[PDB]
Parts: sequence; C-alpha cells; structure tokens
Amino acid sequence: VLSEGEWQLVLHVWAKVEADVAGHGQDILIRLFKSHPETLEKFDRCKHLKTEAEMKASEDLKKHGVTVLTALGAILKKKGHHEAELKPLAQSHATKHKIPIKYLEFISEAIIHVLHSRHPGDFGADAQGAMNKALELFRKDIAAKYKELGYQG
Ligand code: HEM
Ligand SMILES: O=C1C=CC(=O)N1c1ccc(O)cc1
Repeated sequence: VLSEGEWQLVLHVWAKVEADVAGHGQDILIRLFKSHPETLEKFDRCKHLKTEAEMKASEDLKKHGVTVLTALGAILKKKGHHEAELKPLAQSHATKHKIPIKYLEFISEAIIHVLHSRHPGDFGADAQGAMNKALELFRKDIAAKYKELGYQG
C-alpha cells in the first residue's frame, strides 16, 4: 500500500504530465520502442515506424500515448482503489492485445525515464520511489486479473 504522502508525490508529478499529455505520451512510447524494439510488433500499423522522426510525426502514435496516459492517470488518482478502472484494461490487454507483464515493466521504465528527463526538480528520489511503488501496485493488480481471465503472461 502507498502512504498518503507517497500518493501526493505521484499526483504532484502527474499534474506536470497533464500540462502536455501528448508530448509526454510520445516520448514514453518512443523510449519504449527504442529500448525494447520487439514491442513495436504488438500493433500492425506500427511496423511502418522506422525512424524517431516518423514516430514523432505520427498522429496515430500521439493518440495512442494520450490514451495510455489518460487511463493510467485515472487509475493513479484512485490511490489504489482502482478495481473498476483496472478490470476493463486487464480484459483487453490479456485477451485481445496480449501484452505480457514484462512489457508493462518496460513501459513503466519508460514512464520513469521521461518523468525524470522532463521534471528532475519534481522527480527526485522520494518522488521516483513513490511512482515506482504506484506502478508496481498497478502491475501486481493487473497480473492478478490476467490470471483470473486465464492469461499467464
Ligand atoms: C501503462 C500501461 C498501459 C495502459 C494504461 C494502456 C492503456 C490502453 C488503453 C486505454 C487502450 C484503448 C482501450 C483498450 O483496448 O484497452 C489501449 C490499447 C492498446 N494497447 Fe495499451 N496500455 C498500456 C500498455 C500497453 C503496452 C506496453 C502495449 C504494447 C507493448 C499496449 C498495446 C496496446 C494495443 C495494441 C492497443 C490497441 C491499439 C489500437 O487499436 O489502436 N498497451 N491501451
Ligand atoms: O503496440 C504498439 C506498437 C506501437 C504502438 O503505438 N503500440 C501501442 C502501445 C501502447 C498502446 O496503449 C497502444 C498502442
């Protein structure tokens, strides 16, 4: 469980992300695809992205990144009470997109990299620790739901 202070650090930095959801979403997905290129194979329209500049110019990539950050933001604002928000995400990610927990670890690392790149002054050790605990709780709860739906990935 997170402390109230740890939640407040997570939501403080999240309010910075919300100043430019699209740009943060682009940088997070570009970092994910650069660091772990196998992840580009999870959506057919993304095999066409061969350069960083094409990734930055893709309206499709930018809209995907806003959808990710919008859903994750709503989950983090529930401060752990996120069953109703997490269930549908687990359903689609386990049964349709087939995203393994290791790929949710990859995108978590990219989220931490971008938040520290853009907001170092508001993302020091305590804030990084709080965000890492919040993303750990997200991945733990989503994996339990994956298993309830019969997906062991
Ligand atoms: C913080 C983690 C993530 C969140 C909150 C998130 C959220 C979402 C949401 C809200 C959608 C649209 C609704 C849906 O189908 O569920 C979506 C679709 C999708 N996600 Fe994720 N996602 C996450 C991580 C990933 C990762 C790591 C991958 C691939 C490696 C991925 C692949 C997909 C695909 C292929 C779709 C459908 C895209 C489309 O049809 O245009 N997701 N995700
Ligand atoms: O799977 C792929 C390949 C490239 C791309 O943009 N995505 C994607 C990632 C996360 C997401 O939520 C939606 C789509």
